[PDB]
Amino acid sequence: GSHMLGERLGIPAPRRIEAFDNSNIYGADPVSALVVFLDGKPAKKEYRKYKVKTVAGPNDYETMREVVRRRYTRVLKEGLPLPDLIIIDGGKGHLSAVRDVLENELGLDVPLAGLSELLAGDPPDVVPLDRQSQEFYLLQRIQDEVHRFAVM
Repeated sequence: GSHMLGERLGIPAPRRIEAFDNSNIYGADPVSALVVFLDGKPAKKEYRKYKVKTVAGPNDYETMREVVRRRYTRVLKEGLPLPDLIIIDGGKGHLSAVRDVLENELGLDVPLAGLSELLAGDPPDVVPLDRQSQEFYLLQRIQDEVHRFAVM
């Protein structure tokens, strides 16, 4: 499905996809979940739970910026494999906030997409995917893994 997903996004098939889920940043234990898919398959040993600071008021934009900064500054320092595609959960505002960090702080030109509705491009807009397409199934498998990872 990565081949079709890349084609839909106008990027080469992403061999490494990293997805961030911030559904739990408001709970008693604020956390951002990261799942990694390599060659379209789960890379479970690379999943990470990023505990974040209590969201400052309604500003969850800085919370996501901080999580992206946190992971990738480390990845860049250690020379670890960079993603070919980053997926985040949140709207246009969250994509704008993350893209700014990626381009201006990390100097990365990594494809970025939002979250079911898929937002892509800069400025972003909805990509009309079919619910039974291979690319949609891949995105759904990624979301399912985020859910199973919940216990962790």
